Amino acid sequence: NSPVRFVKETNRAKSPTRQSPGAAGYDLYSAYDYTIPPGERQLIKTDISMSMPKFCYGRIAPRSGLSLKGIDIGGGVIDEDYRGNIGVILINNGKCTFNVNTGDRIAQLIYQRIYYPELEEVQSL
Amino acid sequence: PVRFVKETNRAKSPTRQSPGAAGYDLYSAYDYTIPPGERQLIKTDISMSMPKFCYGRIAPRSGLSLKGIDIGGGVIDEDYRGNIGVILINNGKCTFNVNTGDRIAQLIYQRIYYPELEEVQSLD
Amino acid sequence: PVRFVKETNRAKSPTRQSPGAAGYDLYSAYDYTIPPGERQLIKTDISMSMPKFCYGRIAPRSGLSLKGIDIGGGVIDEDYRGNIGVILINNGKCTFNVNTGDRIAQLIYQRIYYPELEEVQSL
Ligand SMILES: [Cl-]
Repeated sequence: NSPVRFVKETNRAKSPTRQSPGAAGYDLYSAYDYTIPPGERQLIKTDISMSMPKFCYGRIAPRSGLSLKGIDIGGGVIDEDYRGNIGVILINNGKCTFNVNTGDRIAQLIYQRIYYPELEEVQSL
Repeated sequence: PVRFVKETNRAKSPTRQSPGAAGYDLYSAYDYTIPPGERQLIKTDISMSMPKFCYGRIAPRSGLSLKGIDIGGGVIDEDYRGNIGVILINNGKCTFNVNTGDRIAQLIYQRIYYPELEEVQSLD
Repeated sequence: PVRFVKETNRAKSPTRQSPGAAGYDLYSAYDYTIPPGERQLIKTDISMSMPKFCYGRIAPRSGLSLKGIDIGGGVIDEDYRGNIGVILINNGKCTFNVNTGDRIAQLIYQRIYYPELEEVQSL
């Protein structure tokens, strides 16, 4: 249980942070400026890449404030071996246009602990 | 032992019905009416002191999901000590009614990890 | 070790793609058609024994998510012993086709906790 290394791809990226010592996840921020109209989704870029911890995955989880405004998360499974610019799919299920500015908090990345079992085909259980 | 508090007598204590259930059932404490394409914050009138290296996920019941009732948000932080609400998204075509005492979700205590983040020049 | 059963020959063994993959790939055992703004329970014809202190999350493939396809429900409990279903929701603008054998989701074995609850008067 050592440090998770992350790379800022550009000067626009903000280091992920936990609000509080008991916060579930690390907050992710838009590196660019977007307009999402009602009934549309947009992949938002963080310009962050990280080497993910072992036996875990990163859940791109919703911030509750944005969810009460009708902003949900699409996809959001960051694999252990994924090394690219992390992106967040924001779904505007609200009634009017939602603006994403550079620096805006858009989601929380939770390091969810997972198992990698062997699968064995059987006749019955 | 996770301690919990009822804000009112209207709160139902979260239930666990079998050893192989993913978590605990959450129940509405109030009456609600959610029109099609609209979301509503359902108050459970339960607050709790959450265990270490976990978050509580407000997770969907399959039966409601199958009716087009999805879960908004739902990340209960370890140090969230307020009234637990369930954002129900009515993605069906009919008005969805929530009565006091109705099962609305399952709370799942999800084991997580809190790494230190160290910025580096490059990974690989 | 997890034991799984193919209910029909139309079922495909769940596989991980890479050693660092989060979930095991789930496939449609049948043909489906999903209208925009509608959902569909997809049958995998795979039933399995879930590990202890765990639940399977039916999680999205990010590629389908970019096309507007999302996952409904998806909590596979430890004592669920039936055909694993996948609720795909078509939140795109056009009809969605599912062909027998298509990759529809991934299953993530998510470690959980079964704590005791105790009512108190304050925290
Ligand atoms: Cl999850």
